[PDB]
Formats: sequence, C-alpha cells, structure tokens
Amino acid sequence: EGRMQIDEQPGNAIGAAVEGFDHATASDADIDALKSTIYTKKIAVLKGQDLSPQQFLALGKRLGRPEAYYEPMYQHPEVTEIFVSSNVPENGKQIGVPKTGKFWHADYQFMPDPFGITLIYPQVIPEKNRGTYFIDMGRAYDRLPEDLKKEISGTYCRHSVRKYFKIRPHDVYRPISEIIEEVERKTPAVVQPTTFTHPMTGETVLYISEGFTVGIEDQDGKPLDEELLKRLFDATGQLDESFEHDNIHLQSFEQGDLLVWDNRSLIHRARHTTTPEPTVSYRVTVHDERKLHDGI
Ligand SMILES: C[C@H](CC(=O)O)NCC(=O)O
Ligand SMILES: [Cl-]
Ligand SMILES: [Cl-]
Repeated sequence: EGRMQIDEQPGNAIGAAVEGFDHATASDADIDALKSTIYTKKIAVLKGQDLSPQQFLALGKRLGRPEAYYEPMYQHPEVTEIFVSSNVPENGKQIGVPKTGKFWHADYQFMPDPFGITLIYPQVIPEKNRGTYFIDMGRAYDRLPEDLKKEISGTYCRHSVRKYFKIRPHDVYRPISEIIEEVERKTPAVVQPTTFTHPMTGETVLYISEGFTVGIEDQDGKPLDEELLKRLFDATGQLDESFEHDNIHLQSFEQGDLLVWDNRSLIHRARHTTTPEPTVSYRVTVHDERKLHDGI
C-alpha cells in the first residue's frame, strides 16, 4: 500500500530507518525503493517488526531467494532457511550456534556464489553491549592511498572458512586432521578478484576480510606475500581492536528492529564479549536479481 516511509541518513552517512513496512502488503514499488536504499545506504533498519519465524522468512522472500546455511546445526528447528545465532538455551537445549561471527567477515565470502542481501532479526538484545560493527569496503577502498589501490589492481584473493569452521557435535572423538581435510573438500578456498564492480551501484568494492581472506595472488595466479593483506587489513580498520577507526560503524538496534544490509559492500563483526549479556539473532540470507559480481 502507501505508508511505508524511508528516512535516509543525511549525505554520505551510512544507514536508513524504515517506518510502517508490512511485508505482506507492501507494493512492488515499495520493495523497489527499499532495495535501492539497501544498495545506497548499505543498512536499512525496519522498525516495529513483530514476526514469527515463518513471517520473518516471508519478509525475506519479498527481497530475494533465501538460501539455507550449508551447515545444518545453525538452522532453526522449524524453518531450515533461518540461521540462528544464540547462547540462550531453549528448555535446556542449544538452539543454533553460540557466539557466531566474532571476526571481520562478509557472509558466504568463502563460498563460490555468495548472496547479496543479509537480514538479521534480533530476538534477545544485550542491554549494554549491543550492536554489530560494520565497515563499508567500497568507501574503505576509496579511502586507500592511491599507491595501495595500484598495488592490488589486477590481483586475486583466496577466501576460506578453514579458520572459523565451528566444531559440530558429531565431530567429537574424530582426529582433527580428518576434520581439516573434510573442510577443504566440502568448502575449498574460493578465488575472487580482490576488487569487483558493484552490480547495483557501480562502486569498486575491496572484497577482503580478516576472518575469511587467507591469501592474495598476482594477475598470473602466483601467491603474493601475506604482508600485503595485513597492510590492507590495517588500512581499512580491520586490525583496530579498539574499534575507533574512522571506517568502523557501530550499528545498534532496539526490540522490533530488523536489519537488512548490503552483503556485497559491507563486512561486519560481533562486539567483544566485554559483558556476559546474551545474544539471540535470526538470520535470513537472500539472492537478489544479480550475482555478487559479474565474474561469478
Ligand atoms: C563462519 C560463520 C558462522 C559463524 O560465525 O559460526 N559463517 C557465517 C556466514 O559466512 O554466513
Ligand atoms: Cl588456500
Ligand atoms: Cl566492543
């Protein structure tokens, strides 16, 4: 219908708030405007969302084609397409996986065909130590020194989940070498251009993350020294354990908020566990009408 209102942050400031959005009744033009906001303001916060797990998936389906997480221990017991980050037991049982994403990453960056849009529906929000950190890697690329842009021009990076693969209940008593090899078979390292062109905005995106990017190689596929990756992590703010770097944005939320963000441009990371406050979050990840980049 006609009372969804989008309030974009002024200028080049990241973020936008969306009032009066109803996924069941929003028009085609509403969805078109919401997606444009996601690609340009990078983070759209839908306000006043009171959804069941099934309704959350229905909302995600308005934006794109959902993909379920490839490791099923993360999946919601009713809705396979919902990724559950939770350290609150439900009737004594562990739902989803606790303490996820404690590292800089873009979602499915270790996979050959990553999705363009991530949706997060916080269920239990810490009172004090709430929020998620973000870095716009297109803005971060633009702010690099010109020579550093030159150095990565024409290079490729390898992305792998081999550092942050989480042990599963059925992995107990297995030799660790056998899990390490299984991960390399199941999810081999993915080669991508170090930078790619955003299909929706045309921006140049620096598609690296401290958590998943394990190597960089030249225009001929010969590995380059990892010091280059360290200098790129350092320049974009990914090594600042104080989180005060100018590139870093802390996105807070309140009950009823639903975060929808550009999974091409942004990397993100959970806060330090400086308090014992718990986190429960539902995630839906959808493919939109373009691949992550033209080379996929
Ligand atoms: C390794 C992470 C999950 C986690 O932090 O356990 N993957 C999230 C994703 O890439 O979609
Ligand atoms: Cl590798
Ligand atoms: Cl923190």
